[PDB]
Amino acid sequence: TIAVTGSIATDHLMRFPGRFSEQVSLSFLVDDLVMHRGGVAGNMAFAIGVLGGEVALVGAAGADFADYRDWLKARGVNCDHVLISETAHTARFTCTTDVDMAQIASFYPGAMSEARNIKLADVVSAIGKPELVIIGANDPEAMFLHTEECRKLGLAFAADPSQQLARLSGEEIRRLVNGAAYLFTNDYEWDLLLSKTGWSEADVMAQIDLRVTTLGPKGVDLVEPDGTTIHVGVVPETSQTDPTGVGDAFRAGFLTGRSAGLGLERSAQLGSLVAVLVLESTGTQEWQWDYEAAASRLAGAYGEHAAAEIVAV
Amino acid sequence: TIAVTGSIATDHLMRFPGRFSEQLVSLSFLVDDLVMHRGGVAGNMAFAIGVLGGEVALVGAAGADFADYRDWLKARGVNCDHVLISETAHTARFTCTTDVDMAQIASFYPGAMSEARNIKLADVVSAIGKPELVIIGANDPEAMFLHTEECRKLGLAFAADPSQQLARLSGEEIRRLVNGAAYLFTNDYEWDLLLSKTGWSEADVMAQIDLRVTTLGPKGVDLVEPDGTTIHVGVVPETSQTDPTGVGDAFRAGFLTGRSAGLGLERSAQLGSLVAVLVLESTGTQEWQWDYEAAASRLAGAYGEHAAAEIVAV
Ligand SMILES: Nc1ncnc2c1c(I)cn2[C@@H]1O[C@H](CO)[C@@H](O)[C@H]1O
Ligand SMILES: Nc1ncnc2c1c(I)cn2[C@@H]1O[C@H](CO)[C@@H](O)[C@H]1O
Ligand SMILES: Nc1ncnc2c1c(I)cn2[C@@H]1O[C@H](CO)[C@@H](O)[C@H]1O
Ligand SMILES: Nc1ncnc2c1c(I)cn2[C@@H]1O[C@H](CO)[C@@H](O)[C@H]1O
Ligand code: NA
Ligand code: NA
Repeated sequence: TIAVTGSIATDHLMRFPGRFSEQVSLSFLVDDLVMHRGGVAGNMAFAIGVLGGEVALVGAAGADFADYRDWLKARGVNCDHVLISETAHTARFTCTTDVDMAQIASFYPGAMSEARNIKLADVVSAIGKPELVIIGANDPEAMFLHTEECRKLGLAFAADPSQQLARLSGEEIRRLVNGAAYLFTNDYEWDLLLSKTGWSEADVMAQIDLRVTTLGPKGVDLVEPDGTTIHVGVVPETSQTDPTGVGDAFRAGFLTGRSAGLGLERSAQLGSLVAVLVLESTGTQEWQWDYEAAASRLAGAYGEHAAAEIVAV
Repeated sequence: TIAVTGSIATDHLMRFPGRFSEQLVSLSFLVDDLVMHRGGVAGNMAFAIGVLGGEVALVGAAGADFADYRDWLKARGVNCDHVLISETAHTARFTCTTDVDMAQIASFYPGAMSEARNIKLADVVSAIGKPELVIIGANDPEAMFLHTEECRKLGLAFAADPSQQLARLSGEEIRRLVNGAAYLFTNDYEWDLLLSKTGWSEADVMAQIDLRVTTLGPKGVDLVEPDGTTIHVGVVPETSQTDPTGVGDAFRAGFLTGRSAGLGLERSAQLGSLVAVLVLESTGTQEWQWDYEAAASRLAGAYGEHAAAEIVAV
């Protein structure tokens, strides 16, 4: 029922056992190199499926996507509407993370550029109207066209530009916001969005139903247009390792909770749990779902009643 | 016969259509090119020496994925008999993004390279005679040290070529790699860093080596003898530069091939300059092509018809 649009990628994740704060010819001797499934839509679809949601992945990959497809389908993700390029290869994200969880990365779009040829009308015709479509980081034209299709067909959507906010222009960003049921960013991305669009906090809130702003170690804010604000602190980490995909994980947990009928605070607590589980894994989809560990850490952070309510659904 | 020790790698080379100088931590570069190529300093130098017609043996550590690389190098005359193939590790991986101004941001995962420390140059000598020259290139640090020590004890002339690993090695580690070298190869930044980290002066270094070779990017190369005798060779000017990866390896290979062919220092450096610009004008370090006529033409344009004729003769 949730249609996740955005990048599908292979992540090449490396660990630099030093600090980027020190330091043109930058060279980092890394002590770990692993290749994992990635892309924001891949990550969010994977998490929603693992959590038991009904989710369809809508993006563009290369012909190398068969194993990824099996991996996602095994966890309930509908991959029928993944466009497979006959010529391009699946996008490649390459990232080096340092001791302080800082990151230096490159992204090669490849097949992602063909997402602009996807029509959400076909997905609707094939599996009904989605209850929510996530307009995630993607081919910029695909992001715009997907948002426009949502506006035209009456589909509720979540604006989730994250990684692509730096590459989109102010007008391109303004075109992605109006009418969104949700706006997802981190706090840096929130400030950058405001600065690039020229909009004020109020200008933005007048156009959306809810602003969700993640705050890294300080948790997340959920802000309604009338100023009503819920702050949810983190599920504190105990073995953080790589911050790649943490935002995707939070969005997936949160939206799965909402789809299950939980309130904003409870859904955000679930999102916080999934986010820390990703933070404590290298790959974005390398985390494991343990019901008991989930209940325990949720209870430790938010209370037994909150944990019980969350794990019930 | 030249024995090239150093890294064997797969290079993942990307092009950023912007300037790192502007983005100057959560750096993200949208790149418009991504290609995977054969690399490693020893791979590159051995490949270039083989393409130029030299007798060259590659001595390094790769993973079990090395079969196609092995065929690629053997097809160019390279002896790969003494490449150690790790039973468990994978071939090292270099990942690099180059911007519009040829600046680079890169990561290097050693992997199987770490096992080079298990290689005995005594076996290479026993198998193919004493090498004319052993290149101690960027490698597993312990392998670099042990290779230099084995050259010293077996009486093999060697070239200190630490380049990329100079930042990793400590001052004492660097000092242990220099004494007795027939050649010291660095670029100018690496030269200054070597001096600062070892605490040695220019004179301290020159007292221990037979020749200093310092590349200068667009300003060419200096070849400096211990008595101060200096040859400066300007570049073969580029016309389609694209990626600077492997340019130093290419220069070293052309230069040493010229020396092995009996050319003087200036002529050998002119040949090295040619190979270096050909690599600069290719993406991968071994993606360049040897064209005899284009070589003669650009050599002549840069250095004179007689110099070009002398070089291309050998
Ligand atoms: N510019 C982009 N456009 C689309 N997707 C992007 C990027 C970048 I920068 C990284 N990624 C993907 O985001 C995931 C982590 O959130 C990772 O899995 C990674 O693949
Ligand atoms: N649950 C947690 N507990 C403690 N710190 C957290 C988290 C989470 I989710 C994120 N972080 C910090 O925020 C950045 C990545 O989002 C990184 O800087 C990371 O350290
Ligand atoms: N630290 C290192 N140790 C050994 N080899 C290294 C590095 C680094 I940084 C890059 N390379 C290799 O050098 C080649 C270009 O000269 C490229 O082909 C690349 O594979
Ligand atoms: N043959 C040439 N003609 C002009 N410039 C050259 C060369 C060569 I070999 C190197 N360079 C300069 O060095 C940088 C890469 O090392 C390059 O980015 C460039 O600044
Ligand atoms: Na992660
Ligand atoms: Na190159």
